[PDB]
Amino acid sequence: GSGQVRTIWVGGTPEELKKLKEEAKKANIRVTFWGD
Repeated sequence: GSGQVRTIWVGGTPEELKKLKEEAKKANIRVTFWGD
């Protein structure tokens, strides 16, 4: 079921650490950043 809340599996790219952290701040959505 689609919705605002979602989850990530990024390997801690500096760009994704910027953009998706902004989405976490902007939309309260889950973020978790692996040192993959």
